[PDB]
This record gives sequence, C-alpha cells and structure tokens, in this order.
Amino acid sequence: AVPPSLRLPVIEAAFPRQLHPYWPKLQETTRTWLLEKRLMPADKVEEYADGLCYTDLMAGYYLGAPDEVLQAIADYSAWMFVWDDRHDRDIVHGRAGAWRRLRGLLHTALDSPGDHLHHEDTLVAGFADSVRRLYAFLPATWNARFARHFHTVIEAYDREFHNRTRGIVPGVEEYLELRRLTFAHWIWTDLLEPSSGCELPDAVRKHPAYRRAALLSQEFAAWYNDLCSLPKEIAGDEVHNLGISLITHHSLTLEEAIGEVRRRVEECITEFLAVERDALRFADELADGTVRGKELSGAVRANVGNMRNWFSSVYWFHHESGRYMVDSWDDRSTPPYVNN
Ligand SMILES: CC[N+](CC)(CC)Cc1ccccc1
Ligand SMILES: [Mg+2]
Ligand SMILES: [Mg+2]
Ligand SMILES: [Mg+2]
Repeated sequence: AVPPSLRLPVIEAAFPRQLHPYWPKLQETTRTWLLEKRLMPADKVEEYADGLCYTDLMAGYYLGAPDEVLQAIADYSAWMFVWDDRHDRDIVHGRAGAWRRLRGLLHTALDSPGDHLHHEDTLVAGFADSVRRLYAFLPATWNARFARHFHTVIEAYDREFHNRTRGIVPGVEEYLELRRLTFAHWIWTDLLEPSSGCELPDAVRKHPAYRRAALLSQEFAAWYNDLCSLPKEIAGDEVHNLGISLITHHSLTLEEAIGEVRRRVEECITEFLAVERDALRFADELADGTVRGKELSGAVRANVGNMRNWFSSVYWFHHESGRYMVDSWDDRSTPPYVNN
C-alpha cells in the first residue's frame, strides 16, 4: 500500500476516488497529442507516457467536464509537466539564455496563441495549441483572467531559475507565497469554470467560502507533492520544497521535516471540510428559483465538488505515477522520462 510516511487514512476513507468516463479515450488522445506535437521523444512516449498518469490525474479532478474541455485541459496539463522538465534541464545544464528566451516566448504566446501554433520551438507550439483551445470555451474575460494568472506563473518559474542557479533556498514563508504560483494554484481554480461550463462572476468566485475552499484544495495538493516528490527533488538538486525550506532554515532533520509537512497537509484536509460546508451552503443560497440562480448554484456545487476531488486525485497520482519512482532509476539525478 501507500508508505506510512505518506499515508493519509482520512483521504483514503473520506475522499473516495472518482474517474471521468472519458478517461480511456483521454489517455490515448493526449499520448497522440504528445507525439504529434513532438513534446517527448517517440520512444519515451511509448515507454513512459501512460505510466506517468497525467491524464489519470486530470480525469479524477475535473469531473463533469465536457469531453473536449477535459481534452484541452489534459493536453495543457501534460504540457505543464514537460515544461517543468525542461525548466529543470535548462537549470542543470546551465542554459540561462535558452530559458530567458523561452520565458519571453511563453509570455507572448499566452496573449496570442494563434500566432504561435507553428513556432519552431515545439514546446512553444504545443503551448500555443493547448492555450488556444482553452480560450474557445468561455468569454474573453475568462481568457484574460487565465492569461493574467499564467503570466504570474511564468515569472514564478523564473524566480526558481535564479534561486537554483545561486543555490538560494527560499525562506519558509517566502516559499509558501512562491509555491502558490509555481504550482499554478489559480490556473487550476480558473479551469474549474469551463469544466462546469460557466464563467463565475467575481462576486461569486470571490465569496470568502469559495476562495478559502479553492485555496485549501491547492495548498493540500502542492504540499503533498512536496512530501512525495521530496526524494526525487533532493536527488535532483531541486531546492523548492517545503521540506527543504524547513531543513535549511529551521534546522529540522529529514525525519522532522517530513513530520512537519504532513501535519500541515493534514490541517488542509480538516480546514477544507469545515469551509466546504460554507461553500456548499453558499451554493444552496444561489438557487433562488431563477434560471440564472440555478445555473450559478449548479456551477459552484460542481466546482466545490471538484475542489474535493483534487485531494483524492493528487493523493493517488503520487503513488501511481512513474514520475516520482526515483528508486527505480539507474541515475537518481536524471528521470528516464526527461529529455536529457
Ligand atoms: C509538476 C508541475 N505541476 C503539474 C504540471 C504543475 C505546476 C504540479 C503538480 C504536481 C503533481 C500533481 C499535481 C500538480
Ligand atoms: Mg519539478
Ligand atoms: Mg518544478
Ligand atoms: Mg515537486
């Protein structure tokens, strides 16, 4: 089963898994999309793609999403992983010029993806493809919000570059602000809306209960990744991890830091369960008997429901994905699925 140091019985008992019915087609289609966009080598796609469970992760998250919405999300999510991989490889191989150029290309492509569908850099071209498809579901105000959020995410990745180049391990709270961006908290929160087929008015999505529930879902996911990816990231000289920040700055041992991380991870679960009642109560309040009210009520309920799904999907993803199976690699510093 799941290692005791990563065991979360509450998740296993109170957060039952869910799987989108489109998943089987999703797994094959994203794999095809990875190949035809040349984002991974053909033989690495063959050997590793399905084992990475990227599609599985998303299909256990955005339940109720239209098939084409889930597809665009999965393709984007898969791109996000290979972006993390080249971000890592640029740092290790010390390719600062290449990173800065990619950084500039991503910013530009984010606002104008159509112009970049056939850019020479395949990573850019793949990004433009998934982003443009994501822009075809909801009004431009949502597209603008997604872009504004991802612009921040890119710069967050640039901060990580400069931290790792200089060996700077961020302070605990410095990291926590940073982790909200490098994990793309608000992208995932944004994508809840096209999954339920409705852009929420600011007044609804900025409701304190919605805000708190959305945050707690992402804080759990990010910090659990830190807990589970810690072995691979130490071996890979990654410095961005709550466990690492606690060791470096609070003189915690490895054993102590792991215990501290899971406690914070567990606080997320119980805090979420509290505010989930508030968020769900808010959903009931939106249903005032009007058509518009019924729409907003249903959207919020689905979204909060998927905030909950994020817990279970992320939890099992870290135990099923080959991305974190560092023990099974010849070279622990270089993941076999990574373009080296
Ligand atoms: C690894 C990068 N990722 C996924 C693409 C987005 C920043 C975080 C993540 C890791 C593991 C599970 C869910 C999200
Ligand atoms: Mg990483
Ligand atoms: Mg990273
Ligand atoms: Mg990680």
